[PDB]
Amino acid sequence: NPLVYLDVDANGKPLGRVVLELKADVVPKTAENFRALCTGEKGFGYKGSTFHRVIPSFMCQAGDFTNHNGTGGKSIYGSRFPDENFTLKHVGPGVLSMANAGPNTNGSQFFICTIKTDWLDGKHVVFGHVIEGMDVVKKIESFGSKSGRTSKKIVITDCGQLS
Repeated sequence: NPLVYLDVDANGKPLGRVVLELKADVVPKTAENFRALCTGEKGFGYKGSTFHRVIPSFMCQAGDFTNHNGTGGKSIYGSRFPDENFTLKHVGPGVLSMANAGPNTNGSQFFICTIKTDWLDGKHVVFGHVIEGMDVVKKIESFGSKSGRTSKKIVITDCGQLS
């Protein structure tokens, strides 16, 4: 399975690196979309964009590199893409899953859970998990709020593929 990284800062101060394993063995199409958006190999992707909605005891959401507010993004497939499967569950902190606006509306937005979000099982496609840097995710979470507005600007300053 591919390993990818997000290097994250808050108001220009590095928080550290999040390493994500992408479950290409279970959701290859969804994993590949995220992988390519981390490398930027199609000319666009996550680098320089933000965690735009962060809610403590819920999740940290990112990937809206077009509108920066939870309405945008772009997949590698030329359109919103179907939910590949709902095999993997939102079992706990560190789960990596696709944001959406209903069934079969995957783009580029994604989230990292900070709790078991079992009420999202069967609604959002889980496709990976944090293997290093959960403490960075907890730091991101600490800048969240009830509304999801962040108290510092949380930026993916670099991202890419490790292996």
